[PDB]
Amino acid sequence: LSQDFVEALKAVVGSPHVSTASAVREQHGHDESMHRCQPPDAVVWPQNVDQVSRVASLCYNQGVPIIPFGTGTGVEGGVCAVQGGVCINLTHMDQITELNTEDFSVVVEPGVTRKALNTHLRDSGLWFPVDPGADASLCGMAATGASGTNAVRYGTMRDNVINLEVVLPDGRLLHTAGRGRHYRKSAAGYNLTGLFVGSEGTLGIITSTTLRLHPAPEATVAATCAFPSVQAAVDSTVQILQAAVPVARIEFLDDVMMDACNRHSLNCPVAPTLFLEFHGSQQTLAEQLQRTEAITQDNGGSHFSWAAEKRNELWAARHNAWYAALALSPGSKAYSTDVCVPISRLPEILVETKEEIKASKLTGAIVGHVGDGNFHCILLVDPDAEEQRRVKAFAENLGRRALALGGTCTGEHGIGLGKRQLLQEEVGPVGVETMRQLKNTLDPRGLMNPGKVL
Ligand SMILES: Cc1cc2nc3c(=O)[nH]c(=O)nc-3n(C[C@H](O)[C@H](O)[C@H](O)COP(=O)(O)OP(=O)(O)OC[C@H]3O[C@@H](n4cnc5c(N)ncnc54)[C@H](O)[C@@H]3O)c2cc1C
Ligand SMILES: CC[C@H](C)C(=O)C(=O)O
Ligand SMILES: [Mn+2]
Repeated sequence: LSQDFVEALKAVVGSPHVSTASAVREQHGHDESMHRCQPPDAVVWPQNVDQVSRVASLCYNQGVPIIPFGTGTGVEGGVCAVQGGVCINLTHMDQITELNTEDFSVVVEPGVTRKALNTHLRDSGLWFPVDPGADASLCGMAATGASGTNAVRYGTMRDNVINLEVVLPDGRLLHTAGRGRHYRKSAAGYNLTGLFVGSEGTLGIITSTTLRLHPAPEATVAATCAFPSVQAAVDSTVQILQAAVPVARIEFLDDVMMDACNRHSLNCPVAPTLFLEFHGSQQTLAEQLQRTEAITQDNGGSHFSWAAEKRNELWAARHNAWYAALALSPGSKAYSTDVCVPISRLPEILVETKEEIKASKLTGAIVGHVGDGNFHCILLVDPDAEEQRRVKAFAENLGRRALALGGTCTGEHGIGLGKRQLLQEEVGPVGVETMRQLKNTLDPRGLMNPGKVL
């Protein structure tokens, strides 16, 4: 990367906000995945959208790859600079604006985390529900198409992103639904917002997200329920969903995950467990609990172990399940699977996955959003090239089993570097060419986070 180019970057954002230092680049060359660190040639912190546009235009016209960087909590190598280039850390743009409580909407810049937003909204009676375990950038969550434990009731990022401000690869500024617009529904033209949700930084740089806010629940009850087997817990899950109980949260942990979480945080019985949460009025809760306890009882579930601070403890342990797993073998890294299948096929694949983890030398824990037909296998890897090949082969086989059942290889994490072949199988030749034609019209030179997704 030439000295003239670095000085041009410094001319846009200021000398303090450009770094070519080795350690700074290394810190921005990886996320939380096992994908090997690949340092960008420089890291740049734009201070406003004009600077984002001018950095993008400078890189694009000079043939320099651009890697958008939020909080670096992704798990598929999205920020890995496989072709070098300029990593654009967006987190100094950290303002909440256009809070419209009467309309249930707000605009956030990339440095705003869900934590920061919900802190800002305390006493408003509103909250933002999409809750990945990590303290992630909300714009990063829009970029990956994130979901979380609350999604079964309150929707994913795709459900809750109403508008996006995007700096396109050559620097042009796009407001996907129109500048300043926010509304409940539209048929006006082609929906551009949904194209950029889940684009992972390969179609442009998200510099603000307009989010749907939700009313805080009238009352909240959380509980855990222990089961004799994986089959019993997942059958209960499917039957709760088919009974249309509007559960707020329904999270599965197998016995391995439960023990890991116990050890890293809880003293739940070591068993396949559902973490449950219900929202409503006092009477609406009693109805929901009654119908849900009946279904769990039919499948051998324990009487509910009930959970303010205790509920926060419960969900904090769930949100840290990734780190609880890693702690089973210190020094190791991890790869998460993320398949999502038609709910009626969830019992087969989860039970089969549990059986396949037992039959192998791999250490794996199972956790996730079974209310969506989605789950994660957290596979530990010693950074033992043979173990890492066995983990990667396990992940691909599980992905292909999900595709065989009519499902998808990723419910929320994305494709990044890890699932590019699975995506080709998932949508076929015409799906791939169509996605690539979309990529090519927005990023003709292929400089917008190259090597990812497609
Ligand atoms: C402990 C833990 C728990 C997690 N739990 C969940 C979970 O429940 N659900 C879930 O969906 N994910 C989960 N994640 C994954 C991760 O938190 C999400 O994928 C999150 O959305 C990533 O945001 P980020 O800004 O940290 O991403 P980064 O790693 O910074 O970037 C991710 C990708 O998006 C691109 N990108 C980032 N910001 C922008 C932007 N502003 N514009 C354009 N492209 C951008 C990057 O180029 C990259 O390809 C978890 C991660 C951890 C470590
Ligand atoms: C980082 C992957 C993790 C297992 C996750 O997505 C979750 O906590 O639901
Ligand atoms: Mn998850």
